[PDB]
Amino acid sequence: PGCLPAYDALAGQFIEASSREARQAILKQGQDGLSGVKETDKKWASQYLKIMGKILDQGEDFPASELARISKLIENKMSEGKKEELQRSLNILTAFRKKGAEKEEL
Repeated sequence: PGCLPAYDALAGQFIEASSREARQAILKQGQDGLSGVKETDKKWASQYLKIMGKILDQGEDFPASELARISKLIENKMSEGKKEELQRSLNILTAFRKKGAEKEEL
């Protein structure tokens, strides 16, 4: 598993922004930054941006719920092939946790 430090930076800038317009601007930067993202890396960059689109309205509550979902799936009877995807999901979702906030077991 891994992450996109480029979009982790954007995630920070996004979720910590009290301005909806500022949030959208940060998302756009990621959307435009795709021009410098590898075809493999785009598989994660897409997730970052989609999550941002939801957080815009829902706040950090959204990825927080998703983290709970992914965590449960890991404990659940999933096939090995899915374990990598679940771990990757946690990293991307975690990036959208408000700075300084308590981190839950994943």
